[PDB]
Amino acid sequence: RRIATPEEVRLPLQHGWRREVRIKKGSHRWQGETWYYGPCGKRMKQFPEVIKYLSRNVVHSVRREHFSFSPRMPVGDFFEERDTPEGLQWVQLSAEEIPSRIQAITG
Amino acid sequence: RRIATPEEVRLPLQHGWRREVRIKKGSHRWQGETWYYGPCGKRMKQFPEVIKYLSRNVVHSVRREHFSFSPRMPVGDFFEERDTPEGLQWVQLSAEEIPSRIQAITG
DNA sequence: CGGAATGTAGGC
DNA sequence: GCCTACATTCCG
Repeated sequence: RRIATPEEVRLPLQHGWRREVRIKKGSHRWQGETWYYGPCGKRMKQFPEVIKYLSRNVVHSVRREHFSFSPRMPVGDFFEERDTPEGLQWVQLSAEEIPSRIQAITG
Repeated sequence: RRIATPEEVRLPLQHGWRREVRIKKGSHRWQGETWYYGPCGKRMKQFPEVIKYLSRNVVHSVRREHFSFSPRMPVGDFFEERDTPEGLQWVQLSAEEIPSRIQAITG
């Protein structure tokens, strides 16, 4: 029932999980969404999918409080949808671009 | 054509792609399969799917010559399915573990 | 909430 | 072409 630290949200990355934050133009504004990949490669987009995955897989070091769906938590790889006359390209952000995208979707 | 070098296979990884090798036991032996994730998040497991992906986006730094589906090419993250009394369980391999696993899927 | 029903995409 | 495996919708 209390705030998760960056250290804790980095922990599943040391146990075969991946976290991604993806930032697209929505109906009205710029918004971010968080994806997790389980060690098996399963893509999960919602916290109840993670709790369901944890309940049907061997309970090691990784537990429910290690997970955040916040696109404003700087843990994992960041991508954004950049539209140009050549078309919709997705591009991965450098570590240096990330804090300004997070500011842009704070609020 | 010509077999791609580690360096060429690492190129798309600087332009928002991910490469994974995933090993498990089949009928008689252990086998590897290569996955790629495009910068949009799309999972592709076959060479002609990457060709279809590349022709649907703008042709820049990334071309067909940079893609290998060979699970013996030590580029990207490696994982294996281990059968245990608690169930099938995927684990990410350390750099130190990868060579034994590639030797085991040659053949 | 935890599973069954139905839809879809890519594999063969 | 159908089949298999995953994603989404539906249900009490």
